[PDB]
Order: sequence, then structure tokens, then C-alpha cells
Amino acid sequence: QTSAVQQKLAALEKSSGGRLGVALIDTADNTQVLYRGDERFPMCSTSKVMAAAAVLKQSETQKQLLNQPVEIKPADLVNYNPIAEKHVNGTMTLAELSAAALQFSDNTAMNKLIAQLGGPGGVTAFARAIGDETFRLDRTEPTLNTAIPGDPRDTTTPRAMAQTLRQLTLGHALGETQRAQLVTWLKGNTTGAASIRAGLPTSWTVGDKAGSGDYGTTNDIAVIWPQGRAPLVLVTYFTQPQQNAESRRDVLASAARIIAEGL
Repeated sequence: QTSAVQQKLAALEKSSGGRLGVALIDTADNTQVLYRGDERFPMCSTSKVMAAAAVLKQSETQKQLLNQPVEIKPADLVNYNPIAEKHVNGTMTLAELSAAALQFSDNTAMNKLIAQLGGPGGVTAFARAIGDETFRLDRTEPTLNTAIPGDPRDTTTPRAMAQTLRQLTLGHALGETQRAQLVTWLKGNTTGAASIRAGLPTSWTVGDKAGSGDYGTTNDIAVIWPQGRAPLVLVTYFTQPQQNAESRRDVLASAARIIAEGL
């Protein structure tokens, strides 16, 4: 049950050669199934959820904030920015930047969100304001993805991230309009098909944000609306011993299958 699932996750981790962190919250009965749930993992692009949510929180007190134009300048461009590079020397709204960061993992867009929040310390302050004492953002893109073993920068734990994702999407951390917007964006992610979604039935609805980084770091955080039962919140974090290890989104899919078949 919980023990059988944890044993399967342990066997998956052993065969993978890496370090696996899982937190599952079943909102039907609020049970939690954890595997390395209190170890820190580099968040990589999954931190984009906290940044988008923090901007949505700002919009509760400045109601038209999402419609505000933000200049995209040449100095803003980083390696991976499939949306923002099409608006350099132009503008994008904060809604467009949020969608770009969440649905295309655009790293320039994430940096604009970080800056809108007062920097990595501002993103972290939002986390604290909603009761997350574990999340920390320390750097901008792309350096927040270095994922160096032993480095606490830009990390959280699976337990903390599952609880926070639940609060943001199913709980009361955001106002109703903002919560609906965040969930709409997460449901529209275009770059997560190989990760948690690949281990779940196609008839289940998923809102997620995946991410990757150095050390073969491969992550995904999801809210899942199955048929026939209450929603689940699932975070799967994975990192490896070699600096240039290849991403293993299929390992995350395997963890999701263990959860969806076993719980």
C-alpha cells in the first residue's frame, strides 16, 4: 500500500542510478506518500510555478496587473526563450510572460517574473507568506539550474512542494480568479508530456510544470484530476551523479505509474 509503493520507488531509484524524491498527496483522505520527502532537490524550472503564483498574488491588489506591458530588451535574452525572443525590442504582458514561463518553460520570461517580484528573495518571500518555510530561490535563469550535489540554492523538498502546490491550486493561497488562472496555465503546459503525464491514463486531467537542469536533473510537479476519485498532488524530483547525465523524463513517468497503479 504505502509501504509497497515506497518499496517500488526504492527499486526504481536503485536501478536508475540517481536520487529520487516523491511526494503524493491524495486529497480524498489527505494521505501522504513520501520517498525522500524531506530531502532537498534542485527545483529547476518547477520554480516557475511559485513565480507565476506570486505575480498572480500581486494582481489581487493591482487588479489589471496581468495586462501591464513589460519591455523585453536584448540584455534579457538567455539561451532558452522560445516566446520572449519573438518580442525583443517590444513588450509582453505579465499574463503573456506567465504563460510563456509555465507553458513553454521560457527562461527569459521566468527572469521577468522574478524581477517583477523583487528578485529571487521576493519569490522566496511569497513562499514564506503562504506558509512554505522550505522553498528557496537564490539565483536567476539559467544559473538556478546548476543542480550541484550538496548545494541548497534553488531547492525545496518534495513534501514542501506538494503541500504548496496543493495550497496554490486546490486551497486558498490565491484568490478564486487567480487560482483559476494558475490552474488554466498548468493544464496548458506544452512541454510536460514525457514526465508525470506519460505515466497516467490519458483520461485523467493534469496540470503540471516539468523542468530539467544539470546533473541530469529531471523534475515535474502536478495536480491530477482522475476520474472516479478526488484530485491528487504529485511531485517527482530526480537528480543524478554525473554533471552531464541525460534527462530521464521516463523515470518520472515510471514513478507516476507506480503511484497511479498502487494508491
